[PDB]
Amino acid sequence: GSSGSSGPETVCWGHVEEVELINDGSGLGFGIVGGKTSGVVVRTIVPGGLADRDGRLQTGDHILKIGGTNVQGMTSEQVAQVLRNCGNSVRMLVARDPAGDISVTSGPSSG
Repeated sequence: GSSGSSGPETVCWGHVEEVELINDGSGLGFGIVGGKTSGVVVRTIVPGGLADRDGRLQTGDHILKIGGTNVQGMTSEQVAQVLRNCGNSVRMLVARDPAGDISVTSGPSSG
């Protein structure tokens, strides 16, 4: 680890990509939601903002860590304060296409 000590997290996933967002006064541009009992999720990502423009982070992205923080295990409510403290530049580990994922199917007023 660059600073003090740190180690990478390898978990059964299909697509692991790191997203680095820099608060430009406006904000990250994405909400969080404590879906799973371990980790945080992205409720939504403000359109044409910071995350959107970048085109790196995607909605409902299982957040593994935050700027080197152990969130996986705590409640989002506690993470909300972590993002702020983290500072201007934030680096969270988002992953998608998890082993045995659930396929989404549409059906407006069907059946």
